[PDB]
Amino acid sequence: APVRSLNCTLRDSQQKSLVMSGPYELKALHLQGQDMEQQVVFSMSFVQGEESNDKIPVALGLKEKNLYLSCVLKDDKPTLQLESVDPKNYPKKKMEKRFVFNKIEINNKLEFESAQFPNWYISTSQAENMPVFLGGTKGGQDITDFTMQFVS
Repeated sequence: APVRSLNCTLRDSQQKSLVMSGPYELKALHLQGQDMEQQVVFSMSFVQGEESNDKIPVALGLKEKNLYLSCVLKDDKPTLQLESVDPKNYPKKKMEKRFVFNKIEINNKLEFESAQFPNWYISTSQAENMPVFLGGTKGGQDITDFTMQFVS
């Protein structure tokens, strides 16, 4: 049947919200009040891939945009990009590997590991207003844990 999707927001474990930073980048900042309308709403699709109780393969699209987070090599490194797609073909159950994240539940938070690049994670910096990036380090300065809020 169709692929199933949920609308959601993400916050990092320091409680920073995610916003657009130009057309193909996201940034994380501290947000509260009227400014919370600026946050990005995701359409999280539940996609084909290796699965376990606590490891669920998803794609992260921007709500009602033909834009997905994806993991590609850039100037030779796993990086996070926003990638355009053909809007008549997406989302789909069998998403290409660069679009797939393993959504991992650990200690009442979530981590999003690249299915394409094991042990690389959606990350934020401790500083305000810096890019969301694909980070090969857990337990350092880079923040790799999030909470999800389910949106109408």
